[PDB]
Formats: sequence, C-alpha cells, structure tokens
Amino acid sequence: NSYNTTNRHNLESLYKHDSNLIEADSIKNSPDIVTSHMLKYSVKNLSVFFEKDWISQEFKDKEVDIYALSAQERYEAFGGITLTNSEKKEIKVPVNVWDKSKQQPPMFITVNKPKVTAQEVDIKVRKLLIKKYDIYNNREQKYSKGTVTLDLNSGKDIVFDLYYFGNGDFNSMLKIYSNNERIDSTQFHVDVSIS
Repeated sequence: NSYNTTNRHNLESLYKHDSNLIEADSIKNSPDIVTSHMLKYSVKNLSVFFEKDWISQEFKDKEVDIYALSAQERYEAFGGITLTNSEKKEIKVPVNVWDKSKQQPPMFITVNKPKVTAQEVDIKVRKLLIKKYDIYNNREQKYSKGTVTLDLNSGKDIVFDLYYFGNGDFNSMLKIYSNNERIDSTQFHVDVSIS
C-alpha cells in the first residue's frame, strides 16, 4: 500500500533534498551524438529524456532553463526544460490545500518563468507539503492518500498522485515528467488534497 516505509522514505528523499534537484539557467546542450529521445548537458553529465521524438528538436542548441529532479544512472532527468527567458518577474501560483477535509489558509509557491513545466510546479508543491504537513512521515504515518491538481484556465487538469512509487527506483518515479509538459504561469492554480 501507500504505507510501505521504504517507498515513502525514497519518494521523500527524492523531493526533500536539493542535492537531487538540478536547476540551471540559460544553459546550452553539448554538441554530442544523442538519440531522438534525448539531449545531454554539462551542469555533472546529464541525460534529459523526453517522451516524444519532437520535443528535443525544439531545444537543440538553444539556451534553455533546467529545473528537474535527477537520479544517478552519471545523471538522468526527465523533461524539466523550457527555453530561457529574460522576464524573470516573480509569479505567485496560488496553492489551495485541503488537509483532512479542512480547508487551509491560502498558500503559494513562486516561479519566475512566464512558462513553467508541470514538473517544476509539482516539485515545489511537494517540498511545501513535506515541510508543513510532513506527508511522507514514517513514524506516525498520518497521511497515505493525496493528489496535486494543476487546474488550468484552458479547461484541463494535470494530476499527480502524491503516493506513486513507480517500481521503487528514482527513474520510475520521475518518468512521469517525460512529457516535458509546460503551462502558462499565471493561467492556473494548484489544488492539493492530503488525508
């Protein structure tokens, strides 16, 4: 179940420690020989994998911003790439937490990219829930069910299960971001439900 101590401990470690996070700005890829589903960066060697073959052609040789979680293979990330942008103006994405039926005070996370990946949003939200609610705690294990829903104004929701452990490995838990899906920073808000 979602009470498996190791999976809760791994899922937490991945999202809790910044040592697992790769955040680089205005970086360009290495002119190496790669497949149709990847790109290589020098941030440590990074293999950024994408779901479809056309997603990489978009960033090839262009300066991009990276914000993705990684796992030692040296390292491999899934998506987390957006073309660089000068407009680094702060944006407060509204986060609405429902802690055990109870509505909580208005909370926010910040992004300074006009377009941010679904992954960057998820990561920042989980760091928030880990710190305030300690949703992956293995001592008391008060939480075991939860979701992170990005409610877009375009009539579409992007949901993340807070307790998806994949097959147990970091790459399995991160492959969910392979779509390198992006969204307009001021055109959505976040709804979190933890119980």
